[PDB]
Amino acid sequence: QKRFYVSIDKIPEHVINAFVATEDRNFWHHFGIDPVAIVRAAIVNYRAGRIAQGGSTITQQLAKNLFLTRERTLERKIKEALLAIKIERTFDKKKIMELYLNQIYLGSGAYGVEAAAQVYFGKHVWELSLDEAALLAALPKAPAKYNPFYHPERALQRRNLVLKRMLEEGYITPEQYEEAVNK
Amino acid sequence: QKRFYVSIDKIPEHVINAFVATEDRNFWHHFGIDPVAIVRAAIVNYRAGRIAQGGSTITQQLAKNLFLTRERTLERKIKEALLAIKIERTFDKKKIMELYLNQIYLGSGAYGVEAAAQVYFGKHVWELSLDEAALLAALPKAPAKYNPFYHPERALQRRNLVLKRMLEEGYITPEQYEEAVNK
Repeated sequence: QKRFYVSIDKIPEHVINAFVATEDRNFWHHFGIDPVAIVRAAIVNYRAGRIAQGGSTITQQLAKNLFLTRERTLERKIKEALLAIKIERTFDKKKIMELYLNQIYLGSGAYGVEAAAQVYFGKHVWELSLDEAALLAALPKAPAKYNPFYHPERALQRRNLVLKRMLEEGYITPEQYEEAVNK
Repeated sequence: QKRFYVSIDKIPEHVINAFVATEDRNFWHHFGIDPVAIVRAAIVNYRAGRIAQGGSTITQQLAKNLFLTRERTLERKIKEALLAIKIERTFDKKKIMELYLNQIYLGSGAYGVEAAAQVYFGKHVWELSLDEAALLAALPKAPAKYNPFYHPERALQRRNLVLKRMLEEGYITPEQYEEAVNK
């Protein structure tokens, strides 16, 4: 799971933005933990079926994956929160983004955006289109549930959802959006 | 402490080698933990005053520095060992080396080789000489004890010690060694 690595400079901005708008819209501004995100995850909590948003920042996700074992207790989330905060104090956002983007499991035995660009589109991460970038960003939350190889229904759906988030965040134009959702 | 970052490709091989020969001679071959190193640290333990070598790999050092708090308990060393092993499974050696080399505290408020190349020699890490590289590698174990700014005695000494390790590891030639130790 250390096959393809790619520096952040060789990663399309559509890809980075796709992941940010989908998983941590604030990423560039917080310190490893996102307060508002936890509260916004809490207000869209009981107001959407006592559960919805994630609250977890990209950094917490990176941390989460730095543990050998895979417990999911409370203190675990905390050890990840502390780790994420130290990580934030040690490396800059572009570096954290880079690491996260290269370690993130994206299903079908693919780790990192490069590996995924290959397994899913036979291309290099830097050859990806907006709609291709959007598809990858839709995987992190659940690679097996949204795997385009056997749940293309849910996959395509969550992909167009990523695209809407990007549009709302201003990462893409209405023109580009209409274009992508139809691919 | 996130000021100057420098990709590993812009880092002199004398620098990398200086750190490897001094802190983790096996770095490129182990899996995050170095068994032999712990045993060799143990045999040169009672045979040198019941204590000497370090046993800690570069990866354990990186891990050690990824904790917000700075405890030094037993389980702490273990959490670092597990972390180091997962890190090893996630990123390749050149990447780990890169991260470690950019986070490592080298005294005088300098973090990373770039920051140090400036604070200590007014140069960029890539402009360093063998004897300059050697000096930095001599800092990690104790920046205040070996700080060239006020312990130039101990500093110069441990610097020539790094140079000997490099020579023994074959990273430099006898010619280069004699040259450097006299700078």
